[PDB]
Amino acid sequence: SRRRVVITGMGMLSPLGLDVPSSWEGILAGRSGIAPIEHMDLSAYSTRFGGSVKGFNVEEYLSAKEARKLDLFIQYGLAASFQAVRDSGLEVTDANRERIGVSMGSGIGGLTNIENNCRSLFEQGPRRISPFFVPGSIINMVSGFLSIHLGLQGPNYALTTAQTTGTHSIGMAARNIAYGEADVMVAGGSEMAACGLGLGGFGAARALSTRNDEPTRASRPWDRDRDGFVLSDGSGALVLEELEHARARGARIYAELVGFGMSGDAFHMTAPPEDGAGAARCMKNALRDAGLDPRQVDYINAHGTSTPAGDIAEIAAVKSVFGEHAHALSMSSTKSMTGHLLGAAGAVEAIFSVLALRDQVAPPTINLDNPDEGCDLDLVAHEAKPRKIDVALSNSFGFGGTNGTLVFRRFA
Amino acid sequence: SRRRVVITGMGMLSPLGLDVPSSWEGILAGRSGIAPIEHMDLSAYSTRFGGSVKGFNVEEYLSAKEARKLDLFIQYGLAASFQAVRDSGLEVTDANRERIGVSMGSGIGGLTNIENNCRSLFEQGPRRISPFFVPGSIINMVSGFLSIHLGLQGPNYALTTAQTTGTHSIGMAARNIAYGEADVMVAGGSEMAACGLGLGGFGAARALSTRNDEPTRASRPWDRDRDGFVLSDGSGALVLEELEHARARGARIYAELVGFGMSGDAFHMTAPPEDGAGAARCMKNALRDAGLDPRQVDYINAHGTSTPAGDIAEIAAVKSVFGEHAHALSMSSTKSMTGHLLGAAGAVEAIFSVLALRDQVAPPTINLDNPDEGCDLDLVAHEAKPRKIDVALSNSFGFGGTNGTLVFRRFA
Ligand SMILES: C[C@H](N)C(=O)Nc1cc(C(F)(F)F)n[nH]1
Repeated sequence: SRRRVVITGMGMLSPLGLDVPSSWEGILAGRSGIAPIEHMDLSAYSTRFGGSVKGFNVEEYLSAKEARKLDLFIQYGLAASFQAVRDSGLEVTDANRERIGVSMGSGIGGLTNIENNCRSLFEQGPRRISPFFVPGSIINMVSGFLSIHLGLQGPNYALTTAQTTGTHSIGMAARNIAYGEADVMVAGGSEMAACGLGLGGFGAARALSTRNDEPTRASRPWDRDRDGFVLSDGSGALVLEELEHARARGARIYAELVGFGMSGDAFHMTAPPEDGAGAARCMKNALRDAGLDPRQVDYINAHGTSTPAGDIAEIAAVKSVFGEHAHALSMSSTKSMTGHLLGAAGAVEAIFSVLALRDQVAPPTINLDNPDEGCDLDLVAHEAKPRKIDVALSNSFGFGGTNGTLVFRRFA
Repeated sequence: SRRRVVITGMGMLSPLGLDVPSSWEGILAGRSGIAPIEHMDLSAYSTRFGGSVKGFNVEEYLSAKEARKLDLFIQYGLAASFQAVRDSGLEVTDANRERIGVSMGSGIGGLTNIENNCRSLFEQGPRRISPFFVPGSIINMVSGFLSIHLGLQGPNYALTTAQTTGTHSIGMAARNIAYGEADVMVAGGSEMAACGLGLGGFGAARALSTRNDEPTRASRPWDRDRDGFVLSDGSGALVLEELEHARARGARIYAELVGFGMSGDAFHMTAPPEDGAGAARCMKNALRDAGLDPRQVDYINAHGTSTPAGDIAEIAAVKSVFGEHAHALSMSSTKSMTGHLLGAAGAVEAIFSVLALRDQVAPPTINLDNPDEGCDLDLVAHEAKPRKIDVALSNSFGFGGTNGTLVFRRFA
């Protein structure tokens, strides 16, 4: 048998806000966090906008000196992680520190730092590279710095599954607890890829929306005029906790994590199969893992990236899995508002799925002005929809055909 | 309930050879794979040598058309993966492809490609960034491309835990199989960090040996004249398989994976604690996972990086875990010959540990002329030691205080 896993703490930086409740208030108001990117010359670039974190103050978390050692994606991951641990109320002690671990990941990691050190190297040679270049840029340093700061001695690792990272991180941390390898895990992801290399790299693949004139309308999942994803920054962290451990200390429980699915498309490096066969297998695996019938699902937080092929693949996958129930559930893309946080997408979207359960409301897909051919599901166009939600899924489908699905259920 | 996991296939690129047998022949012969680096001009750098893969032919494995899109760390990881799958004898079918996954990780990933594209961006503009920059550089694309080429539809992910990556990848892939999430996993790691930013960044930390005038003697684990690690390139991959699945198809079984441990030091971003407390916690976790008496351990493939603090921490940890038995087991660092393959170190060293079991021989720690204060175990100085090996342990320790231990034993 397996132990039950609940969510007792959440933390976030997003284009909508510097914490969970501010972000969530924006989500339910249909607000966009997308704007032209500042303090960066994007003249030569085909995309000049994205989802930036606005007004982040790292000195609320770290000394200026410890912050100078760390790439922005690590700063953002630590901010979300500290928020989540605070929100959980957990007290770390010599009696439990070997049972508390971390799995905070990233899709792309320390591009900003790599960029800034390339500048030093090309202009002046290697002797100007920062001594902290390597430890301050590598993806496992959110887990690393968090464990050092809070004295966590439990499983310490980091996933990097591109746009699926935050979903896999949470799911695998839930397995650690379910199978008795930990009692508490801090899990999620962070990303800051708004650099020449990120906007330039995705731009060279022509993967991004180029709707420079109306950035807030760029991210329009399932709309017939969508023209690719919107690049966004931030972080999400959850405190996962074994149920008896949470009840023993009187934790506030937001929701239960009942299912995790993984699959590989084995199809293409960047594009999903048109029928979303891999996304369907992954959702079916997550529902089997939860012991739930597709008919019990009420709300899906889609991957919903605003790419032509990805959005239509998800509709096909949901129709395949859910059959006569596919129209009864609500499915929305919060990427319509936040843009695509890449490795942090699944982390912030797990939090939005948990809050959909808490508040009994489906967040909107904004900009869904003209649903495309066959996009005839309840996609919660334009405005939040209060409804019964007992079971919420969150899907991530990333480069390499790597899929993840989380299943959350109301706890009582 | 938890299933047993065996090793049925192995694959490798190392500084000693373009496959497993050639690498292992070098290991048992005490041969060094370390030499001045030829692929770039390092005259401005404090370290100008390392463990390169010599004469790698990507067209043994991939079309030159596909190879051109991929960073060397991806090409190396695919080469080792393909070798391991071929060595396993496994045939991928519609009946089993959903039950076969992949977890190939990296510590740093596509730093050469990112550097080269940063040079394009800075010198020429964003329009000269490769369209393949993201899928050809990000760490999950070994798992991704391997799944696409072989049709693996099982769990598809990647770890990035710095110098612990290969050990974590193999251990977690074993748990996937143990817990029923997959019947087969291809797991390991790959690394090619020998670019300006890699050698420059580890050089800026003063972490690397600077023995430029005698590179084969630079890597000298536990030697009083050691002065840091040697940077090395390559890949290890193993096919892990559920025992009854292997038995049912008449697989050749090299060894059984009986134990996996993780722990966090929670001490320092880069420095190991002198007392090796986290490494000891990790080994004890792994031995308890394997249901072993510590006296059963015959051979330890150490992390053995040739750093002052790391090498002595490992002696302290082994003495703390094994007590008087610390004097009966054999422990060696194959990094004395291969150098430090970073995220691939744990993968090649797991293969060396399995071959120690197959051949009943402890590989040497070459260059151990003058063991340092307290370094008074059997460290297999200079020459391979034939001996009884029923149980072999492979340790890895990384930045962020992240520790992993694998326990292998003979299978009859
Ligand atoms: C004393 C040390 N500077 C520290 O920050 N402790 C700390 C932070 C947190 C939380 F909840 F934010 F994660 N708990 N405990």
